[PDB]
Amino acid sequence: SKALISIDYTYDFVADDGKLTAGKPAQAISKAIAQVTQKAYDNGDYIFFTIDGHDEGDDFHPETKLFPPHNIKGTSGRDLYGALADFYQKHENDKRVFWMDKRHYSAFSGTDLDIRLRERRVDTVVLTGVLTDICVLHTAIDAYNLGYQIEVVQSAVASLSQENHQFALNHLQNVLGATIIE
Amino acid sequence: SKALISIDYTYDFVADDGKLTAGKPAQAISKAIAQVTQKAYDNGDYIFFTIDGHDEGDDFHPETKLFPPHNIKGTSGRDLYGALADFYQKHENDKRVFWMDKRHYSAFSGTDLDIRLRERRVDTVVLTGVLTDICVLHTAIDAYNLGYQIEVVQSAVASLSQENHQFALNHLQNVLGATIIE
Amino acid sequence: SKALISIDYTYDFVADDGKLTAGKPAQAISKAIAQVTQKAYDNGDYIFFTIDGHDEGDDFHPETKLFPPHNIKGTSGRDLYGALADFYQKHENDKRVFWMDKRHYSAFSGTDLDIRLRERRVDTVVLTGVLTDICVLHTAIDAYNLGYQIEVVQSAVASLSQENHQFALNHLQNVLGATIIE
Amino acid sequence: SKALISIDYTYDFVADDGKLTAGKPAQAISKAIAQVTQKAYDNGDYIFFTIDGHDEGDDFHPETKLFPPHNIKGTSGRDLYGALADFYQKHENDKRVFWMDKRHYSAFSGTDLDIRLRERRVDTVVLTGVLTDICVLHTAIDAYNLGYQIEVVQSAVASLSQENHQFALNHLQNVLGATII
Ligand SMILES: [Zn+2]
Ligand SMILES: [Zn+2]
Ligand SMILES: [Zn+2]
Ligand SMILES: [Zn+2]
Repeated sequence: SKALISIDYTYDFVADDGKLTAGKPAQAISKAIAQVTQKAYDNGDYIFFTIDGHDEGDDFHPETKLFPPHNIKGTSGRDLYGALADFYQKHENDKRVFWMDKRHYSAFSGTDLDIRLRERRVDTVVLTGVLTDICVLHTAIDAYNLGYQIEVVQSAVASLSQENHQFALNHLQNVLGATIIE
Repeated sequence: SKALISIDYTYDFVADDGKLTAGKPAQAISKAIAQVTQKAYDNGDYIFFTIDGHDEGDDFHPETKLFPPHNIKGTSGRDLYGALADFYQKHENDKRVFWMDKRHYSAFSGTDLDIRLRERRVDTVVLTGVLTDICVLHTAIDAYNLGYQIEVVQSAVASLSQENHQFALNHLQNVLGATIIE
Repeated sequence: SKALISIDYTYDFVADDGKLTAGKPAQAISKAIAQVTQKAYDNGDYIFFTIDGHDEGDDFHPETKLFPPHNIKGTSGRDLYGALADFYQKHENDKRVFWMDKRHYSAFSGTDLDIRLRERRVDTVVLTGVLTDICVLHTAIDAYNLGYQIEVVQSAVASLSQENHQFALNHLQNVLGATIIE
Repeated sequence: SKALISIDYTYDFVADDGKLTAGKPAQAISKAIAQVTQKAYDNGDYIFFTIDGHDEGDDFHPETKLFPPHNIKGTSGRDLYGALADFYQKHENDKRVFWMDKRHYSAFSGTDLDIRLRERRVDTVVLTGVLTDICVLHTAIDAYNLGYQIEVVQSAVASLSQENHQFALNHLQNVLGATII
């Protein structure tokens, strides 16, 4: 059917003292992203938490030259932010809810996301999380190239700047043919 | 060695009468993209022309909902614009120069670009062509996910608007770690 | 949606004078492979001819060291063998019939086969052609990893090595879970 | 730059009591596979343990119709067999030693193996583990399609029969251009 992808909504990307935080704009979607995730689950959708994870002793990651350390495996920075954490805790062992560690921006890159979606004959991915113009955008581009229909929940994605958030939404709708949802 | 990728610099994307033309901004790079391509070749680089091609009777293409017909196989719209066309004519049988038809925005999607690059142990791709924020950007994202170093020649890429061009260059540099060459 | 994959059933792989011919065992399937292809087409299936296309000099292709030149681009060696040639000629412009050049053994590698199948929401591939233990096997393994259901038409696949043919059929059924249609 | 791939050498695939065991033929390479892994690591190679792992009750897995439950995550069935287990324990935290869960036969499918190899500019993979004609073979075919040179250590891979072991070795050498070591 459909799969909701919950991209990088962690303490380090959202919290005031997060190591790579997008801050207020990211915090602003905390209630919405939790609500839409529960709704998707209620609707029978599959839910995939696709979460940046960096190993401590890893000097071969391109990001190391680009950003300070963040989302370190084994640390609290990788905790989900807001009520979304309660959803995951409550449904940790549900067959329809998945946690996938990732190391690139796209949720598809180096993961088994496409495999799990194909097993379930999912034709549509619904994207939520941060940042609209980076991990959301890269995930959508890979989804497009893999032939998925794409929906993006506008009230449940966010970027550092409104300008970049807007560029990303326009690209998603007008280049990738995604449906932007409330 | 390096490979220069020449992305979609065709009549339909560049020329005044092109079916999906980016117009003056695309035309403005015509001399530079030809020069940089010849230089790369003189310097020992492989050259890959990666060009949008639509089969006439193809209603399963995702772009059908978005754009009017363009770059139709067998038509003059797929002709290379400017002096670039003479470079290709002269090297049509050169084992170091390639023409690859593509159907998605990224030059890697559904093509054998990665295979040809890996055969040659290419570690760096040099991106040129149009549009900076779409086919160039998608190609760069795939390249990043595939572990290539990325250079982008600022004078030999163009977008529909300066704003989009700038979003893309910033993303290439700050998100993908690409070297912007001026 | 179903798709029938017609793998390398060409003069060089089948004919008495073919450059890498499997010989009588491959010729033995000529009527069957034509009939099953026509039937699949009559049933509404998509038909994909996935055909080795090589360059003589190519020291960058690992395969060049392993086998004599075969299926060279521009040569009669790439002609389809038997009545399959008439089928292709008659449907050369049919939206449901495709010709795809390939350079590796698998029909998926470096091609846009997965993309075309996903556009059509194909869930099952029907494999025919040669050789059972090389191109058919590699194509099947890729199809399995990409989440396709797989059928193999026993009367329409062949190898030179009958030992290897049986190994392949056993592997297809017992490892990949393919349906061997007999 | 070389990487040794250690494919599926677990209790469930190897031990007498393993849930999907290949039994004696797999047990036979226990000393050789541990030894060669240690040597590769000594030569400066990267070491990747690529290990079948099934989520409990996962009915969407294609193997569900093919094989009995095996290599269940969180169970002792996924323990490495023989001295190889001591290697992993001792080198768990070593930057050059990796553990990757996989669900298809190939070590590349749905994993980040290609990404990690590319980061390190590895051009050659050295294949060990079981079974020669299934997980080893599929990994090799993926490696070939991804442009890697391939070596296969004959004394540290094994199949259910010599016939299949030999089919796979011949395929690796003659079809994929692998070097048999
Ligand atoms: Zn990160
Ligand atoms: Zn187009
Ligand atoms: Zn061939
Ligand atoms: Zn298994």
